[PDB]
Amino acid sequence: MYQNMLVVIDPNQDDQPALRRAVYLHQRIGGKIKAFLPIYDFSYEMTTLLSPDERTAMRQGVISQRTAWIHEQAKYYLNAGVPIEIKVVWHNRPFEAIIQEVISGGHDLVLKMAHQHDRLEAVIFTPTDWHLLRKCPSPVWMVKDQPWPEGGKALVAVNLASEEPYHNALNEKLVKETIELAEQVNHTEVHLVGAYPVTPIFDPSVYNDAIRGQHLLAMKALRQKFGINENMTHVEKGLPEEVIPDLAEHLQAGIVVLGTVGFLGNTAEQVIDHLRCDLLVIKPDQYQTP
Amino acid sequence: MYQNMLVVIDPNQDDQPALRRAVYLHQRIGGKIKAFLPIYDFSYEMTTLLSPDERTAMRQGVISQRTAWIHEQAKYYLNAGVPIEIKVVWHNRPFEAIIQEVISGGHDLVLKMAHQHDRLEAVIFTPTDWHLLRKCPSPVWMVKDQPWPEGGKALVAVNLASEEPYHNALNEKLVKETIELAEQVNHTEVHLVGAYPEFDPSVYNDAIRGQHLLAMKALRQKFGINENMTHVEKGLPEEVIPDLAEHLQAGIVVLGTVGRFLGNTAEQVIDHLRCDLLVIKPDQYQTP
Ligand SMILES: CCCCCCCCCCCC(=O)CC(=O)O
Ligand SMILES: CCCCCCCCCCCC(=O)CC(=O)O
Repeated sequence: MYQNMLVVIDPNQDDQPALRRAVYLHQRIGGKIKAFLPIYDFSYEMTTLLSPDERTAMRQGVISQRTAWIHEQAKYYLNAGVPIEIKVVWHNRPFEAIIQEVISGGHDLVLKMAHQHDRLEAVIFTPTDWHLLRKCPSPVWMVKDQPWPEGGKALVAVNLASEEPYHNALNEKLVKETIELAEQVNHTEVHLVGAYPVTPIFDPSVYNDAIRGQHLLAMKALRQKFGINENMTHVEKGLPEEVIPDLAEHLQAGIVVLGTVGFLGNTAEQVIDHLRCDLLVIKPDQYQTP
Repeated sequence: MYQNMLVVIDPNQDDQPALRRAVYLHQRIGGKIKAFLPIYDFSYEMTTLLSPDERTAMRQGVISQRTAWIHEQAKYYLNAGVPIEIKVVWHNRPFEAIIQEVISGGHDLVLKMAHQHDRLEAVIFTPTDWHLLRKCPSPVWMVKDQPWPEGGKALVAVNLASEEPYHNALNEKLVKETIELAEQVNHTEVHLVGAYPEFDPSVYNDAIRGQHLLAMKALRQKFGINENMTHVEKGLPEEVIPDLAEHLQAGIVVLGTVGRFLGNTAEQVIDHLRCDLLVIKPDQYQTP
């Protein structure tokens, strides 16, 4: 139950909110913590300049000092007694190194930091962030560099819509892995959100209350196995890429759980891009990464 | 020579800065314009139950609705006589649909819109923007939704540092395709930037920088540019290029990338910039 965390280190700043969040989690749930950082310098392939002696001496010469850096930035935690393993890998293509360390390693979680400049604008993602969000097999927890709202709320977005049988397991996993988590922190404020589209321009009006006929019910099929009753479940219409973020904001939600199976969701990509809170994509298992 | 433009329509707002820029270009360079927009609706995803017929009907009604919508936003350009071609394709994964239309129609340039709130802040890119920036065989012009700097300035970033001759071919492609274009549009000023990063480092630094001044002076005088507009700095390009670009009054920056997708080396350069972007594939570059 989330007890082997992989923390992605940002080499461009000193504060690592991913690490801090990992520690906060460790204080409530426990597990391992691995400060990971793929590093690289352009100096290593200019072969016309440095023979292998100089270039590899410098290759290890970066790794050592940046490992020292991560130590100097995890020092208070280490001295306080937090079991943090530090590992700096020499790698081009960062996201690749991260995913490989996830698979070889044995990880429950990946915690990376995302930026937010202004209070009510969306969080800023990098290509690396996106690669992880669609290729990383482990549940990815994107942690924004902004403090958690004092009213803690977890939000679960469900693909209620499609009657397909692989979206059902993912739903129940999303909820279950959220309930086993919220209980263990806590707060334990778990909301359930569905989003369905009403088709606007044979009578169209039947399709509408049919779409909603399934949605209200399917949403509630989750709930009575999972005991989340009506008060914090939401079924609204409009576009998911707008329905769930503003909802998350009016709700004062600090995190949202997302599910993707397989670009991987332009339906969900647009959802992510206009988000202003923490993100937890749980790719369901039973999936293999390229 | 960019005379068959593909304009990506943002379906979440009404103003299309990509279209506006495309027209602006059309007035000085000429060519065609194709207003493109990939769309998809969840109803088509509902296998049950809409009988295949009405599902195609609602498909047709969404396509029709967006054709009317895009028509209604370019009419001031259309009635005035701008050859704007509208084509709405039905696709769930937009970047795929865009690249397919690029290769199928053979387009010279793709103009898409990126947001920027604030000055001295970075530009915001979408997943679609990133797929296009690394898989689109044609030059991609990301146009921010902010007015062009009143002092027009163009900047070209080259991988001078690493010696291999296809990065050289790509370099001069960048250069030629930037000046021959600025020349025909607004006579803007095209700058060129390099970035550079027994035991003894002190020799290594001045060996690399000795190299950069080499290659920069090798490039510049084939293109008849002045040393007054060549710049070579040390530090990381992902930090070097934006500070210069803002200090230089740059409105756009031309980038050179080869697939084997785009390295993190330049990806970081892209995420941190605050002006228009023009990514150029070496050609031919083959999209999967
Ligand atoms: C589905 C997620 C349910 C658990 C949410 C985790 C709560 C995190 C609280 C963060 C508190 C902080 O602001 C960190 C700190 O003070 O160092
Ligand atoms: C490499 C590209 C260099 C060519 C310069 C392009 C100039 C475009 C300036 C846009 C002028 C406007 O401000 C008109 C508008 O509102 O779109």
